[PDB]
Amino acid sequence: MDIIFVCTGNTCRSPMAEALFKSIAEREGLNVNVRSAGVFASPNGKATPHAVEALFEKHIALNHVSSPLTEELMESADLVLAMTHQHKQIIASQFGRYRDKVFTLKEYVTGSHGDVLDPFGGSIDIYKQTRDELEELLRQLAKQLKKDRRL
Repeated sequence: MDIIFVCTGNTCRSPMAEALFKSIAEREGLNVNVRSAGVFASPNGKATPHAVEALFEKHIALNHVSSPLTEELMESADLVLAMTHQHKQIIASQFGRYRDKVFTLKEYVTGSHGDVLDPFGGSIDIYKQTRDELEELLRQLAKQLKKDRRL
């Protein structure tokens, strides 16, 4: 299926999630298409240096250019996983009637209310904590996606 990760800038959390999940998915043998976008993103932007360094440590390349979320992306996605509950709210105010496909990453994976907080402006250690937080969620996501018919 088509999965999109969404954050604010599409510079830290969602690009990290996309790169981490693509790696996990290919190991697990998952047949999914993965993208990321931001609710307040510019195009041509890049992943922040700390996000790049955090993934580089785990031998994953984060070569990323920022993309704004658009109606076209929202229509075509099978699943939209937002970092925060506020991101869900923005998605609902700016785009079409797609509530049924939009969930926070924590909601969808763990069943509980929870946000993946913005690491932007934080130290490399803040980013590495975000990376680890994402990794654990995304490993579970992979296992869960196996339970989806027509995956």
